[PDB]
Amino acid sequence: DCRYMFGDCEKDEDCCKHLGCKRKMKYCAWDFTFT
Repeated sequence: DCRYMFGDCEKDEDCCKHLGCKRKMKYCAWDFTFT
């Protein structure tokens, strides 16, 4: 299943679709895009 916020991620696919992967934190954030 997907990972929600603070869950580990390689790519955004690892995270839920309500989220995005922060490669800086290696965890899913609510977005991946820097904004």
